[PDB]
Amino acid sequence: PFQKAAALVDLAEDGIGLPVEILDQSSFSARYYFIFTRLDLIWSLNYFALLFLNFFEQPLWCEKNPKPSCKDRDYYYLGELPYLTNAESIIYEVITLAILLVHTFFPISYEGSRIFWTSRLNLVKVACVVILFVDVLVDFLYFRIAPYVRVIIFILSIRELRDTLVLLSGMLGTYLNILALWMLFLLFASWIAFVMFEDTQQGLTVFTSYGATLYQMFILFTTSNNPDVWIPAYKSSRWSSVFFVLYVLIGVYFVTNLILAVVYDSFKEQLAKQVSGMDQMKRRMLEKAFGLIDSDKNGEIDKNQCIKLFEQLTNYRTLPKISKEEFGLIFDELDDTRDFKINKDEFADLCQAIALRFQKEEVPSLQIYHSALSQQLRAFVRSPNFGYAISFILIINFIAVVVETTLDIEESSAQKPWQVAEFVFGWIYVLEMALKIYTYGFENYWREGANRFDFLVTWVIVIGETATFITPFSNGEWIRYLLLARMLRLIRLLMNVQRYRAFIATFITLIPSLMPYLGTIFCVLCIYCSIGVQVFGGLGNKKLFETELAEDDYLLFNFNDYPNGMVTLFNLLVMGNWQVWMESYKDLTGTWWSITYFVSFYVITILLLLNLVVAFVLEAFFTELDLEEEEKCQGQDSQEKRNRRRSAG
Amino acid sequence: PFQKAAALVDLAEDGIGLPVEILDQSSFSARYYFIFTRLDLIWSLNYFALLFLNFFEQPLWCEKNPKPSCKDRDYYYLGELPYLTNAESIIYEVITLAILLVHTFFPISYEGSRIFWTSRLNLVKVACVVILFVDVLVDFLYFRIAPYVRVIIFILSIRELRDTLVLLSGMLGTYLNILALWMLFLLFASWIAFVMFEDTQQGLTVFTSYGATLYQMFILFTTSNNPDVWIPAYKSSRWSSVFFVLYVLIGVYFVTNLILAVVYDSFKEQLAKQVSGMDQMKRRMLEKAFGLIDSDKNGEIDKNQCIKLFEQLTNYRTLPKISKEEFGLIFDELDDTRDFKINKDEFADLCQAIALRFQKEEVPSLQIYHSALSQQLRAFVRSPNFGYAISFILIINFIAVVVETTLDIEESSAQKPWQVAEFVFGWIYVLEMALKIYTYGFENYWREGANRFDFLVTWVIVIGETATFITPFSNGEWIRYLLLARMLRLIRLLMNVQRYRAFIATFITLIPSLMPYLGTIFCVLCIYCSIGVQVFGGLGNKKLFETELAEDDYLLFNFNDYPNGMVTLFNLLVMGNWQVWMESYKDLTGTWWSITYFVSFYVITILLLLNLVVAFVLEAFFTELDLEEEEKCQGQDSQEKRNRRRSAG
Ligand SMILES: COc1ccc([C@H]2N[C@H](C(=O)O)Cc3c2[nH]c2ccccc32)cc1CN1CCN(c2ccccc2F)CC1
Ligand SMILES: COc1ccc([C@H]2N[C@H](C(=O)O)Cc3c2[nH]c2ccccc32)cc1CN1CCN(c2ccccc2F)CC1
Ligand SMILES: CCCCCCCCCCCCCCCC(=O)O
Ligand SMILES: CCCCCCCCCCCCCCCC(=O)O
Ligand SMILES: [Ca+2]
Ligand SMILES: [Ca+2]
Ligand SMILES: [Ca+2]
Ligand SMILES: [Ca+2]
Ligand SMILES: [Ca+2]
Ligand SMILES: [Ca+2]
Ligand SMILES: [Ca+2]
Ligand SMILES: [Ca+2]
Ligand SMILES: [Ca+2]
Ligand SMILES: [Ca+2]
Ligand SMILES: [Ca+2]
Ligand SMILES: [Ca+2]
Ligand SMILES: [Ca+2]
Ligand SMILES: [Ca+2]
Repeated sequence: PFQKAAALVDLAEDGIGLPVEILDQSSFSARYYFIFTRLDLIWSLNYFALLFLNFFEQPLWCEKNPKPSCKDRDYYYLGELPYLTNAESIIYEVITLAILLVHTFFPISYEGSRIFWTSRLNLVKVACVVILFVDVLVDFLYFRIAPYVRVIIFILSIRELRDTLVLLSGMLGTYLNILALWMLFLLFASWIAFVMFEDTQQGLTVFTSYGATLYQMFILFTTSNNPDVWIPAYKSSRWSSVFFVLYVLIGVYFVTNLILAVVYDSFKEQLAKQVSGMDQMKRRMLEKAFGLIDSDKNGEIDKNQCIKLFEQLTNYRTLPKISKEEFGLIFDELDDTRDFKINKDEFADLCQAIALRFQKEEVPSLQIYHSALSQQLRAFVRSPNFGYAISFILIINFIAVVVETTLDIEESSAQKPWQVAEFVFGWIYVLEMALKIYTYGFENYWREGANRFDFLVTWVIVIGETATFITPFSNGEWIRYLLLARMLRLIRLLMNVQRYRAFIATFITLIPSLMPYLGTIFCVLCIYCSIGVQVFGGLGNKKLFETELAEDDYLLFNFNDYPNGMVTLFNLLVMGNWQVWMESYKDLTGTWWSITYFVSFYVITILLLLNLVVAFVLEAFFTELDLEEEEKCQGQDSQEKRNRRRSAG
Repeated sequence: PFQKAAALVDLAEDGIGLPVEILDQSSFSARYYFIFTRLDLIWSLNYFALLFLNFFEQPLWCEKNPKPSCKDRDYYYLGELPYLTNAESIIYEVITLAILLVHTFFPISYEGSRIFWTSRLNLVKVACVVILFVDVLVDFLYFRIAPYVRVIIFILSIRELRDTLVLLSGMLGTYLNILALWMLFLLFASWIAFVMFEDTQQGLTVFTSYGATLYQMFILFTTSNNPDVWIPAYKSSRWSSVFFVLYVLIGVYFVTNLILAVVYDSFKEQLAKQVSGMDQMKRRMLEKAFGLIDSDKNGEIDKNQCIKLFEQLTNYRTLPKISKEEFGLIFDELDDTRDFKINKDEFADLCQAIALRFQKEEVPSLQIYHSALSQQLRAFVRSPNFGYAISFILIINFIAVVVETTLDIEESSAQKPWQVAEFVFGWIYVLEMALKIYTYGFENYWREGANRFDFLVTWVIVIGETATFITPFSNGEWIRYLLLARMLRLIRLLMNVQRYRAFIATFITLIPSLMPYLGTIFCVLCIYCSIGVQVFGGLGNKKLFETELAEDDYLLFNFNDYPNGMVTLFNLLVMGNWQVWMESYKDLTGTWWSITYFVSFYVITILLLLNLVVAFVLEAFFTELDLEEEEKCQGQDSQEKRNRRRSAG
């Protein structure tokens, strides 16, 4: 099943779909080289599952500080998740590690042996593998850097995280220098403030002076402690504030902003680099296909040679036109010349143009079946009235749900009937899922993102129903009222309003695209939390806990547990009342060096990654602006002054 | 002193300097129409003083709540500034109002009577004047909206604030709609969270439910109360956090960012509008001058006609070249044609080109004096070695100062000698001021910004010396160690490092340019504070003060006084622990409507003006990037494909 022309057409569709591989030749459908990656996909879904669960091993992982004394699994030094036993832990560690290993050495399948070993990615991946396994054996017989290779093996296990990392690296160098200037602002400012308030009342806050005045000026840099840090000085003199305002201003509006400007520039650049490299890589496939078609090597393809290529592209991928004797006729009209030679570089541009205009990916097959009985249903499902029907069923679902919930707030028993109706609503959706997938096929249905999401939500509902009914309100209310979110697609309605089209459109294109960078910033938290659990086992818990933190101890109710540490790290990441974690923990250890963690976290994530995501969101929104602006034709683009099309048919 | 050609040349220099006036003709230097605005400048400096002091009347203004009972000018309901008496207040109110009035009706001088009255600006300005005066009389005989016209009269008293306001207005419309979408996010989110936690423990925080759950979700939108707001829920269930993270995320990284994106777009647009209009206005002057030169009206200027114009431009404004018989020769070389006709539109482009290249503003005169004795000094001052000498004197000043201060921190009496030396240092600077101004002239010296700043700082030092010595350490230490800032120009040194050139250059171009927008956001605070003093006279002060605020009462140590209210408003503007002011004051009045102030302040300044200043800083930095990039030639720009210069001489 490997037509000669056919190899080429499909490959064109790979260029447009943009799939990535780098194998220079497959000897005679798949052929020897393709079949490996070809069967890698099925393993790729399960692989997905394996890296997610493998990765979640760390939260359910049992803590290291509990293994010694004293009170075992008490609420003292508080925790909240299931934890895990090493007997129950190791079976899973070994399953994840074995399956993982299969996955890591599967590439040699489609790669040269010495090629797989020589590649830096495979050597590093396999290295983390080796560390993981050695530590799993050691663990079996009887634990410090075992999780780190969990998150590190995970970060490069998925490409989209990987290339995001790479994007960071390029802007990292410049980021460091700008950090140097920032640090000179902090040093100098701390100095002048401290010297200003040495013989004054704020000697108590400046008691440690520059070592501490630098600390306080640093937190004031965040504004997290704005009124509180200089309140003794302000009490001493109303004019003292004139400094801090002056200091806060410059710190926040002048410095902290153009920092972001730096990150915006570096990021924008690196993204240009990344998409351009992406373009060379896609063109690699395109030129590959063409080169296959061009047997003679002259660098051009005959009319008779390219006609077939259009035939299998038109039939196989996209709906363009119908070949004819008049085929030849069209060739005569364009130039009234008779060579019929299209270049290697020209053919690619042709195919991309076919992608934007002629392209529109036809269904794959799906049967050994008859079209009649289903055939009724199919045309009726694709009808617009059908979509109207689902719209109205979700509107009627919204009113239904509002009523059920409001009945819970009212507490009347009348909430029960409507709630059962909500379950019936759920069924409609499963039907919609089953019919829709039956009507378009699984591959098309999965092509659109909203349908993938819908599918998965629906299935959360179904498993919720089996569990809920086999298992026997709060048992059901909580589980099913949330999934009202499947009514969320109704928001695309607002795009019809001209004002809100850029906001909702940018938000919807933003929900997936922001995901690589959000995951990037999330792993950072995983590593940081592995660090935290190791370094802060306690909390002097009994005198030092109450002295360290009051209101904050209400906040410092966490960081002795990995989930605890994840949510606490979130609190730091949003930067709300963050310093209480920094100062309190500082005196739980007693050494200022502890604070480095927190100043290491700030710079890496608050001054780098979050600023980055700002740049990403603004850049995406602006792209949207230019797109909608382009749809109403303007900013006319040709090759320099004008294009040499020479008139149409 | 009004040469016919000369009127035109100088006007060209107005185009390049960009001064603004709109008078269509001055009948036969100044002439009838120019002389008015011409003598407006001297009055413009004093006017400056008058709007600043007039404006500062509000802080020194005596409060309205103290006028009734009870305890008069106690520390109870605390205050800290001088306040003012109505006998001492009214003399100044009337002086400011009279001088101001002279200023407001001075334009008819250069304007048509019905023209001045018809202009919207003059009618509004004069209207605020009339309100001010009426209230000053009423005040004399014996107070609510009198200050508002102080800040409003001030905002349009200076152009740069005015056009910034105008810039805001254009983006204001769109800003409102985006605010609508934001408000639907707040409403919907508050709903779903509240329904989620109605039958749960966080019923106490959700006790008032949507009225209050909307409030809490709103503050969580700011992250100002992140850990604290949902701590009871998190205590009830660790999984509760899964909501807030999900909520916080979307609120901060998705929504709050693209809000800024909106402000960035609207602002960038409005700035394009403003600078383009600026360009039409400048070209108005250019075309005016040319039209004057072109007596025949054909629309072009003869060689003999334009030669004179170049002669008085070269002599009067900038150093270009020397006219010759070969003058004619150059004309023959360009085109080997003999018409010598340059168009109205062409002449303008010519003049702008002369600005960038040939232009370089020669000293104005300054004498009835002899050049000999000063003439030594002058060439020596302009020498580069002289600047090196000041550089080294400021370096030696930095070490000197570090030593004095460190002696204060050490507390040794040895701090005294060095400190006296610092005073001698100050004198060097006054010399540098006096010599420099003598060597370049006051107008050139004032042309460069660093020299204006230096001048003023130096003078703070001199008045400090007269006051300090006539008046008799802390008396001197505080007053003179600060002015070490005149050593701050040493930072331009870092621009020599390639990395830091964009940061320091963007920061230095940013210090003045950010000033219009900072002033804009500052007046907002003046109005808001006039509102605050009126609406919050008390603080039930005695039970309600201690109940309302603890730590916060340490923060709610203010807002009963105008200066107090200004610094407190600053604390809100930086958004650090802001909600304590909102909630506490809310129960000092007891009505939720109070909170509107604080939600009115947030949206107007935190979601609009500050986001704006972000846009401004990033945009400025990017402009810098493109400028330095342009200096190393790239991105070659011509009129479309190529320019028709036709070769040089
Ligand atoms: C490296 O050790 C120094 C060099 C200079 C200073 C400043 N102290 C001087 C003083 O006592 O007055 C004035 C001055 C300083 N820095 C300046 C820069 C320019 C001009 C004046 C100064 C402080 C230090 C000590 N610092 C260095 C940084 N430290 C530190 C660094 C990383 C993590 C945690 C930390 F605590 C804390 C202690
Ligand atoms: C105008 O009065 C309303 C309309 C709708 C609601 C929400 N309450 C509903 C409920 O009780 O469950 C659900 C729901 C709401 N809003 C929605 C939007 C879409 C879908 C569901 C909802 C609340 C209110 C009352 N709100 C309106 C706004 N209020 C307010 C406005 C400005 C300043 C100060 C304020 F306190 C506070 C009280
Ligand atoms: C580079 C200049 C920065 C300084 C900014 C000026 C701030 C004004 C300082 C006034 C504080 C007076 C302190 C007196 C304390 C007291 O009276 O006990
Ligand atoms: C649109 C979906 C939003 C919902 C996000 C999911 C958050 C998980 C909710 C779990 C909270 C469980 C509350 C139980 C309280 C208790 O046990 O007393
Ligand atoms: Ca295939
Ligand atoms: Ca283990
Ligand atoms: Ca001391
Ligand atoms: Ca002192
Ligand atoms: Ca060929
Ligand atoms: Ca033709
Ligand atoms: Ca917490
Ligand atoms: Ca003049
Ligand atoms: Ca008054
Ligand atoms: Ca209730
Ligand atoms: Ca319930
Ligand atoms: Ca003429
Ligand atoms: Ca020539
Ligand atoms: Ca305060």
